[PDB]
Parts: sequence; C-alpha cells; structure tokens
Amino acid sequence: GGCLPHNRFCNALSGPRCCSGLKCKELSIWDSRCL
Repeated sequence: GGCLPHNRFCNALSGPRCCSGLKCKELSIWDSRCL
C-alpha cells in the first residue's frame, strides 16, 4: 500500500518504491524486486 514490501515486485520506473530497509534490486533488463 504505502511503500513496496520487501521481496515485492517494485517498479524502478512507474509505481511506488520500497521504504527504508528495502531497495529495488534489478534482476535483469526488465526484472526488478525489492532487495
């Protein structure tokens, strides 16, 4: 709801971001998740 929960699919481009403690890690060219 507010931030992106850890391990949740985050959108480095369009969409909310993870809060403190989590970060949107890129898994590939078009794959990113809070990590």
